[PDB]
Amino acid sequence: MIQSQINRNIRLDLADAILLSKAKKDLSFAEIADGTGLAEAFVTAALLGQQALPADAARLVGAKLDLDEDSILLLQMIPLRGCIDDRIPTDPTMYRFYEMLQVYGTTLKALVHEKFGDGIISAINFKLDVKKVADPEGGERAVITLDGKYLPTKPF
Amino acid sequence: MIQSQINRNIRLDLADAILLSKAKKDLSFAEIADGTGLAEAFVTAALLGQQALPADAARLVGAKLDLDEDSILLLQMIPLRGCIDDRIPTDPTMYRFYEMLQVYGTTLKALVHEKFGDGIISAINFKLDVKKVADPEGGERAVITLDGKYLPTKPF
Amino acid sequence: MIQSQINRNIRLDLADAILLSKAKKDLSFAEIADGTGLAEAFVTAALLGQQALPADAARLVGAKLDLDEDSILLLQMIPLRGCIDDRIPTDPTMYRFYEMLQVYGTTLKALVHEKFGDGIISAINFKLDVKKVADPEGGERAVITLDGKYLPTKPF
Amino acid sequence: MIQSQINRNIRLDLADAILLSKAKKDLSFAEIADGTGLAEAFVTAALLGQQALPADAARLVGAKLDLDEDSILLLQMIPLRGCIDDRIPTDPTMYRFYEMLQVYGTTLKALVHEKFGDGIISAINFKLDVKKVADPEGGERAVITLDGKYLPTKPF
Amino acid sequence: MIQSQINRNIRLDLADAILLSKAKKDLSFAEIADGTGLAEAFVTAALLGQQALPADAARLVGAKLDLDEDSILLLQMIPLRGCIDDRIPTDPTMYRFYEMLQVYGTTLKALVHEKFGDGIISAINFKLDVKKVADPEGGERAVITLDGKYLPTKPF
Amino acid sequence: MIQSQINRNIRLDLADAILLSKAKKDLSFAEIADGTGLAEAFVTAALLGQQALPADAARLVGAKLDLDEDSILLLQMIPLRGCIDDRIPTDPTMYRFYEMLQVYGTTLKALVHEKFGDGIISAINFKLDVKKVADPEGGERAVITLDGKYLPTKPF
Amino acid sequence: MIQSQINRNIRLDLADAILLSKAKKDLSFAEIADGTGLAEAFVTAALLGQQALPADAARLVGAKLDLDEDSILLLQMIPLRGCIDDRIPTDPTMYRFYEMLQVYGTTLKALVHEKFGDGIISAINFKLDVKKVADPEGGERAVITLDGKYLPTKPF
Amino acid sequence: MIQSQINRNIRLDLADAILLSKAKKDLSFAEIADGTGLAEAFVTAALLGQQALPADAARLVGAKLDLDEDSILLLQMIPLRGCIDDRIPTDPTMYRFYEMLQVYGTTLKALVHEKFGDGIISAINFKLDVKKVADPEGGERAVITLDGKYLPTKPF
Amino acid sequence: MIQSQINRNIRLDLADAILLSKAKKDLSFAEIADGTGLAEAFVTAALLGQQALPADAARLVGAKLDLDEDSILLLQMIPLRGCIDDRIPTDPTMYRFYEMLQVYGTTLKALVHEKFGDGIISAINFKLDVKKVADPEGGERAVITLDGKYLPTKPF
Amino acid sequence: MIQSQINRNIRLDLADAILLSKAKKDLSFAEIADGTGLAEAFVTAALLGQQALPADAARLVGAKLDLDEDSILLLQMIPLRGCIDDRIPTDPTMYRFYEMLQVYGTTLKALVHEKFGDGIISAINFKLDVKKVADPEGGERAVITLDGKYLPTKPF
Repeated sequence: MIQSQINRNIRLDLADAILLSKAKKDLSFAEIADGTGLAEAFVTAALLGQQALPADAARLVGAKLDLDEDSILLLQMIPLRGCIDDRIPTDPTMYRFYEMLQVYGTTLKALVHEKFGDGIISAINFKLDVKKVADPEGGERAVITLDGKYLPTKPF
Repeated sequence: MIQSQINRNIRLDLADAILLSKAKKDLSFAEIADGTGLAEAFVTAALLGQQALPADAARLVGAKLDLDEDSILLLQMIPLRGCIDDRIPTDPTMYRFYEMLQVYGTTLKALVHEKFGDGIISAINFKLDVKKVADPEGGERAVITLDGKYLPTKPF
Repeated sequence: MIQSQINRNIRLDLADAILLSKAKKDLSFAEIADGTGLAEAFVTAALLGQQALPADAARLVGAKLDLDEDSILLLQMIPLRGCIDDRIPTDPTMYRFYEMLQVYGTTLKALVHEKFGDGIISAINFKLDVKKVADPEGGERAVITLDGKYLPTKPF
Repeated sequence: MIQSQINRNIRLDLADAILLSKAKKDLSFAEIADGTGLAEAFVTAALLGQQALPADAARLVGAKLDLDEDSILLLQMIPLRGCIDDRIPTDPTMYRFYEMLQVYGTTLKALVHEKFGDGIISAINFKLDVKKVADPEGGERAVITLDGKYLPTKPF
Repeated sequence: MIQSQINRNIRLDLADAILLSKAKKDLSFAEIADGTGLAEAFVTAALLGQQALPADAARLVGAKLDLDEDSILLLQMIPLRGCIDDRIPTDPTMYRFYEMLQVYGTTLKALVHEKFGDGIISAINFKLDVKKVADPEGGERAVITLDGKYLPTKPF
Repeated sequence: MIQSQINRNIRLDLADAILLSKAKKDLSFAEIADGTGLAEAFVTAALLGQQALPADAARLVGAKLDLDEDSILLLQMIPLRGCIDDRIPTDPTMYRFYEMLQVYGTTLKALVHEKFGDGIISAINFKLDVKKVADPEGGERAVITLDGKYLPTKPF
Repeated sequence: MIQSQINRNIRLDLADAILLSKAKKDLSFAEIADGTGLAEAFVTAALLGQQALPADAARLVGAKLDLDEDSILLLQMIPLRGCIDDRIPTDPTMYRFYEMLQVYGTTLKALVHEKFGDGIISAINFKLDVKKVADPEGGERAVITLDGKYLPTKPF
Repeated sequence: MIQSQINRNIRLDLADAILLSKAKKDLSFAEIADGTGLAEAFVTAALLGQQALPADAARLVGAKLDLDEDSILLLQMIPLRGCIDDRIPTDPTMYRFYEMLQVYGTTLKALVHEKFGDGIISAINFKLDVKKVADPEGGERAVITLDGKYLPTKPF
Repeated sequence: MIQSQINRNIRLDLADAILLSKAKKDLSFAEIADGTGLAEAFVTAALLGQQALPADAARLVGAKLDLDEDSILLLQMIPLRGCIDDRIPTDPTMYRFYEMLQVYGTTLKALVHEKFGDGIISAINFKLDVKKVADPEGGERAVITLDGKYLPTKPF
Repeated sequence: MIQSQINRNIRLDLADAILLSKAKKDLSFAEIADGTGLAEAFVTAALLGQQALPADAARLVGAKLDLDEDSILLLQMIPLRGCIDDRIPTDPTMYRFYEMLQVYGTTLKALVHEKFGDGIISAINFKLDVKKVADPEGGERAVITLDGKYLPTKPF
């Protein structure tokens, strides 16, 4: 895939159409990703404009959601990524993950440098997963796993 | 503990002094937290101004770092939280975690509502930890676990 | 119960259409919410794009307002919340509530930590109501009640 | 009082000194306000730079906190109000009150105009209080009451 | 009037249409307001989306401007106020009034507190007028009178 | 006067010192200005860093406030004007004047062009004053007069 | 002319249409302005939404550009001025003029106060022009002349 | 000269000290620049932190202003340029030059492309001059000349 | 070419259409530029709204992408340049180039002044190239060459 | 190295002191880096607070610049990176590199995806250098080479 986007609004408009079709058909993201061979977080992100689907997966989810051919092609385009409207989310569900950075951002930096050295934990060589578990004191919890390659910053 | 701060600069200035002392003694955050019964991420966050230490822990880490009595008291105050200088990090290590929100923020929202319902994953009823693991293709990875309670949004 | 939105403009455009229909029909928010079993602040918030209506309530208000089927479905979707155009309200009525935060925000923090401890008052496990009362000096007052669960912040 | 301030940093620096003295003396805001005849929310706000104390209350809390005469005078000055560092709070405790505005701001506007008419609920002819109540399902809740006069916008 | 708007663009789009019709008919704001019983500044502000007209005045000016019935209804709705595109005006005529705040804003505060006390001068219980007068040195001057109620801030 | 400033903090720090001296001496702005031959709004603005005092007036107010020689010189310097900390006021008293621009800014533009023509009302060839008047319905009002030269915009 | 605009988008949309017509007809700004009796900088600014044309000139340029009747009228309205999309230009050609302000803005202030006194150089009693001259060292230079009246700031 | 700065506050603090010395000595910028062989706008800009002086000129203005050795050296360093506190000036005198860009920025672009072609007018190969002249209508005007090299943009 | 744009959205909308046609036709940017005699970076920038194509190249790429006559004309107009949506990129691929400025921006300034003197490296007299090279440790690297003329800042 | 910083001002204050000593000693960055075995861009960046020096190079440059022991230790700490004061540079020399991104950022994205695929060019596994060459048309040019590892974005 050598084709890429420069205006996020094209794929975000498509995302809105996908969400409408998905709601009318009573489909879940887990159902849509099933059979693609790809993780639900990756497929969902592609539907929402933040990843590119391989052609086979694009045709499959296109069949499930009754998408037209321009849409199936758009899902294969490399996106102009960035899902937040204006830098800081307003939505409470999204905001909690930003607050996590406001409270723990320097702790994550400190502990990364302590355990790995100078450098970064990759957001590119990167997997994420959302797992629902029981809360042992009542209710439910989400265990969200961020799994990224350590890339060292070395002198030259 | 009923005492709280309203100006983050007081505790962040203390954090800079702590970091200098820690560098001069060749201490790690794992060693500073050792013997507190508290997770390294929680003790580190407190040192960096983002949590309150119980009195027993504030005296333990305060002895290790050779802190004066006013500083050991400050560490026990409830902070004015927010570690990012101006909303979006400039530091590459910190920025990568913001970038995962730009790429996956709407996917996190979508999968939380799918698995749990309307509501949020808490940043308060919340734990995190950082683990180093080997990458089978060579090198190292960080597995960062965000573990938060689901709190529902219900009609009233 | 698992479908959600990522672009607030869809539900906010629907809100504008609802307000036009509401004005044409000379309806109040109290009357629209009547018979839903739900509080007027919750139903109003849903009409304005900030909550999800259960199906029976969506169908009832949809009948009152002569909404089409796509609109009745939209009202049941979990919203991308955030009603303020650009972070700070321009509208005087809305701005006074922001001004209360500018004057009393640190006092609210200080008194919450004094009476409850470290942690937050929830905006999720949360009820709001607006009541009109007599001003004992002449005129009228609004008594606005913010009723939120205390969630503690404890070491881990 | 005809004297007023134009730079919030003077009173906010004083607030930081007050908070340290209060912490060293193991004092609550409730007992600092005790004996003033003034509500805890009002006295607390004055300490934090957001209200002016009358001279008798300023002398009383100044004695409790071992404040010098310049500081006791400063507490009587009419402040340059605004407690939020940079428009949107970073602190989770403070942020939840901003989030209430992002979710319910337009509902508050709508219900105010429905019950009272065109105009505003005053942030000046205004008082607030924080009460702790038991949650029947377990835990505690804060009932925060915002009590403001309705001021109409009338044609002229 | 109990109906209100939440999206300023509806009434501001109407204002643009009003302005085009007004220019085609070679009408002034003084003549549009003539016969309404209302001050030109109030009627003008309503046309520009910043006030609500009573039903009688709405039908009068709507006849003068050939507005459709939806538009005459819209002029009666309580607006989402805020006429500045993005917080600070770009237009020189409007900017000069902002500049008077940058130069005299703290003087206005100081003199209000000196003559009246703690509190505010209202923007709600408030009237505005613009008068043209001859300058004795040649040319003309605008005398703009801001007439607002004093609302005191007192302890509670 | 040919000397001018480029960093507003110098004169604003002096204003803070002036305000403390003024409070300790129980002085009003009206009595500080008495004997200068200059309007209270102009002298007050100069003390607050927004105008330059003529030498005789600078020496008179410097004697009343017991200012040092460098301070009396600074008051004569042409300032780097701009009294608002960060573009929009946080203080309620100051904010109300910004709110009058948000509500009436386009009405002021429209009526200026109607009565005078294209161009501006000057903030430079400009006088302002604040008058206290009784409200016939009870209480007090501020009548604030903005008196500016019309400067026309003509083709070239 | 007593008619004015409040939303720059109306005239800026017209400017885009004018520029398309101008491109299709292979016209220059110099020849559009020829026959108007007005300077090319003034007519060009009017086409671009930043000045109002007299009726005769609006009819003339409207004939050259094949403009409809509403467009010819809009060109005669007093604009809502402000040509920069979002405060600071992105375009390199426009940005250089902003950079001259970042480098020389305080020098312009200093030299204006030195030569003239307290006050401003007008942007209203103002004209500019652009001239091409040969660079003796090779190539070409632009000599851009800004010509504004000095307006003094005097005590009152 | 190969030494350069990265933090504008160092040279801007020096500028404030220069301004104080200049005021105490009753010197003008034209007087200070006399004998340097350099234009008053260039020398003034250097004093204000926006240009670097050659060694001989730095020593000369240092004598005139009684500057210490570190200050004379600082004036020779290549600056971190940018004189505006926060992107848009608040000061009326400097704001007018920004307004000149808001009104004429797109006209300057259009006329530069018409007279020269694609490319820019330089802010680097660039001279600035401020001239006081008589206003034939009465009073005084500033003729400010911006003289920049045209640099073309051509395909490669 | 003397025609220029002032609204970037027109050429950016054209870019979106070009990218769709390119994707449907399975074309690369290298293929589109082949035969123009122009560098792939220059032609690609023109397609994306950031350069102007000569007429011959516009017709050639227009035939390849099946563009209408209005589009082929638009590609020849001088653009309103600026490809970033809102100042800082959200897309990871473009963000990395912004991060190189956050890490090395002051080093680039320092080394430019050391090697060349006071002045700039041009973004106008400027060439850009992207090359793929093998990494001898495995994988691939991009070597991106920025080639700009040094323009000196000299006294005048 | 496991010690890291959280407040950039510490290392940036050290950078200012380094620059003063460097200027007093008439040192260049090339000769400060001589004998460290490290590229001049890397050593310069460390001095300016954006990289960490190994112990040997820290002692070696610290001797050349006559740094105390706390400073030599600081240079070895992992920095809080980010050299731009407020997101967009004001300085012309650094602004040009930002402008390169405003003109070519989307072209860099497009060509990276075409030559490499989905993913990024690393700013971490990354080196840069600045070379001075002759301009064959006359003058001098900078050739700035950005050399970064391609990191692919792959489905998971």
